[PDB]
Amino acid sequence: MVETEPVQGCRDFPPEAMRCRRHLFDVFHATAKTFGFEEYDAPVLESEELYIRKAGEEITEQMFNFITKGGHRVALRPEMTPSLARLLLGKGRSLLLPAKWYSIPQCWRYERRREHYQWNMDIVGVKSVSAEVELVCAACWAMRSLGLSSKDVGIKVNSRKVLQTVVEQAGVTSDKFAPVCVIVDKMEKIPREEVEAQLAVLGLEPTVVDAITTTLSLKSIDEIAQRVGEEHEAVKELRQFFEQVEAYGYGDWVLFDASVVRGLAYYTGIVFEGFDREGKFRALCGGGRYDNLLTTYGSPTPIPCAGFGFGDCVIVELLQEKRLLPDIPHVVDDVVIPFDESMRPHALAVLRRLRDAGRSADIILDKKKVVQAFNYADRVGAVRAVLVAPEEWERGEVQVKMLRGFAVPLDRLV
Amino acid sequence: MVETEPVQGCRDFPPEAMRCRRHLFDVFHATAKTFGFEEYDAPVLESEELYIRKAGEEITEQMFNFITKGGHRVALRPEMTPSLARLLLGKGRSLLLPAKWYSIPQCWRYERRREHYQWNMDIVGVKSVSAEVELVCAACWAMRSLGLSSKDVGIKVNSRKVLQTVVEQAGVTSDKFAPVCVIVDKMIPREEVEAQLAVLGLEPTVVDAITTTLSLKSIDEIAQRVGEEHEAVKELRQFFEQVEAYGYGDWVLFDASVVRGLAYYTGIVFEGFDREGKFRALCGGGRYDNLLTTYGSPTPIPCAGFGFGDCVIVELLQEKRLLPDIPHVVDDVVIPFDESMRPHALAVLRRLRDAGRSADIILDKKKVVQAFNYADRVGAVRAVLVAPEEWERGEVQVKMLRGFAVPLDRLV
Ligand SMILES: N[C@@H](Cc1c[nH]c[nH+]1)C(=O)O
Ligand SMILES: N[C@@H](Cc1c[nH]c[nH+]1)C(=O)O
Ligand SMILES: COc1cccnc1
Ligand SMILES: COc1cccnc1
Repeated sequence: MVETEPVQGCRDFPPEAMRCRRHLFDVFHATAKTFGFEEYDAPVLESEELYIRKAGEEITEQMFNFITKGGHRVALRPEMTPSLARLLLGKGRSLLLPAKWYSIPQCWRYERRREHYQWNMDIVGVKSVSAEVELVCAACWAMRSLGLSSKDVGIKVNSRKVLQTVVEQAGVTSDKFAPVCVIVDKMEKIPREEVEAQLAVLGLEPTVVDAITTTLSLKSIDEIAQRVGEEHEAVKELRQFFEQVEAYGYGDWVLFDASVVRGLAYYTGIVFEGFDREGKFRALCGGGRYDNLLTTYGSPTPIPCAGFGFGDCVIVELLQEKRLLPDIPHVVDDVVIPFDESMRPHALAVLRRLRDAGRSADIILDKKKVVQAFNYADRVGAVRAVLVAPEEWERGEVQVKMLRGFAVPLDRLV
Repeated sequence: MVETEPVQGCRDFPPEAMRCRRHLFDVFHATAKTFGFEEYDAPVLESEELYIRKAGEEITEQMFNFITKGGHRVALRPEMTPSLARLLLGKGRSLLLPAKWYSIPQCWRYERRREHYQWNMDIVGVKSVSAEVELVCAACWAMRSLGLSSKDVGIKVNSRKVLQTVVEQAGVTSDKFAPVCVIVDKMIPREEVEAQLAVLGLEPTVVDAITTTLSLKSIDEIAQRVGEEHEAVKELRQFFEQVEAYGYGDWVLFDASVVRGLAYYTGIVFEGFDREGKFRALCGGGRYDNLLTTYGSPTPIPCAGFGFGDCVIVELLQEKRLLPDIPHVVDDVVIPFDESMRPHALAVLRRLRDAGRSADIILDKKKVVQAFNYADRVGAVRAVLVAPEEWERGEVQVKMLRGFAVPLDRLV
């Protein structure tokens, strides 16, 4: 006997599990379409150089990389955003903006799960917070579509610009900002002593660290306004953002949280993450504005961007807890049953007709008695059994039985 | 500037190319559903041990394998069938049979394209040729659905059992049969193939009989050589009788040269081809009744299926002009008259989406005429201008793309 288990930290999807995954992806696709996003894809295998950002980020640290036989430094993508950027740069001026692109890539890591699917939604070429508004509303829409309400989940929202200023006022070179965010993102995962220590090695004195901590604890936008001024870009932008989400009708889903910075180096403005309101699960989704990324890759002109990722594992756990993932059995409209093998040719012609009309239909493939054929029909969740028997056939008819009997002319089947 | 091109032999799918791929996959999915197959998936990364069949097969020879940091021998799958088998074995007796499973995995190779998508359709637990009938009909259905007819394409059909007997009559141990098929599938010059069979260990007389039967042009001529009640004859006849009865007789034909390159096929094999002789095989498959036994199934489990790649079909469809660009479309584009109307425009956008419509809103600041140009560019069916005067009347202004006032409730 061979190894029946999948490779370590990778999931199989037999039909039952695949139906659950399809249920979820159908929502991702349908939400994208509802919101006017266009699908794209790129190779799971990308060049390693694409993820070397040197900011101590977790997803680049835990990158499932290797070397080809020809010596090229490649990686299974740990995220999609750099791929998106590559594609955008490749198009250059031929790309019409604004663009709204989405995908559902499998993404990888190595250290626990080594593999997940991550819905990515990104808006390209929009300077204003309307992009972040749309993105956050998309994420809410998807969760709404899976049966969740604003009682079950929320989206925490912040801007890194508040922190950008505090760092800049202390005198720390702007090069240190991305590392600072990556470290401060660790506040829940490790103790405050551990994070204070990490910022010390980065090269910031205790007074600068104190100001950082203080602003993360600020509980409202007014309290930000007091600290940095009402004219501060972050204040106007966050206000516009909440005003717009409120107007769209998702005010109950969103709130301000000054502790949210995200772990990625490249976010420059508004950032956000989804969470369950019971405090039981890790983040459901996460994203933000990243206006300089394409400039760092060498775009001759700055290109504003914003987007998010929405994983496939935490959401499912939440949905299972809330009892929103009942098994959906397999279904098919018709099961065609030859009375015996001599009727098979006739049964095949019926099967053809049924399928031609857009119905999903099986035919009993092996030899079996009608009662067993009917049992099989019930097992595959057939709505209807179509028995093709000799007496009825000579009258131009079949015998039909609803699952969930009597003669019917062949033309009236469809 | 960073490298904008993808990794060697891998494809990008920006929206235009992705639409084409979606058009194709929608057919694969819709065909599977029409035929009652159930979707499954498995990891692109599988254990290397799963593909070491030692028969000199091309897809195992060209396998994109590597070693993890922890030293485990893994591979990016070159095909799906072994994964399927693993999954089937894992279920064991809890698997209800017959089962009809399908998937659309990306599969890999290393040597030219390193990567393709391959629709897989497999029927499990059906002894009889009805499985192969259904599978072949599924493949025809898919091509029909893409706009192809039996004038454009066909499916060549054969059984390896004919060749199995010829080999067995010559006295060659049954262990040599799979290698023989893998070599004969290469029909490189005849001199090169004759040579390969010689090293496998068959004498010239045994090689001659093989060659002869591959050149036989009809089932009757098979019947003459091996007898009318040889399993292959009865089975092929049943197969054509059933495909004929289903209504796809014009799509299928017999070809004794078709054996396929995979070690594990035991019975009927088939491959799709364009009737102009311009392209490589469109799809390929067959019965493989012993595979699950070789993996250690305590009971033999009959199987049959095929793979249907995503590259050749597209080339064929492009030649036949059956892949026009499908522009992106959206039902509505909501246009704020100016920024002060944005909150109102957002409420309208909400309502439109609530009713199942696809809708954009103009995100950045722009004049109405430019907003309308953008609406046309994204292929909007309708522009909904949200302007102050109309709003005070409980209305918006609507213009069809492909103007006048409308009450807000009548938009949807
Ligand atoms: N790549 C981010 C999500 C994202 C998409 N776009 C912007 N951010 C992540 O993996 O967390
Ligand atoms: N695995 C085969 C196709 C197939 C699927 N099932 C049976 N045959 C191939 O790659 O050519
Ligand atoms: C970042 O890549 C991941 C994360 C979690 C699971 N699998 C892959
Ligand atoms: C078998 O793997 C393949 C085949 C063709 C193209 N790309 C990968």
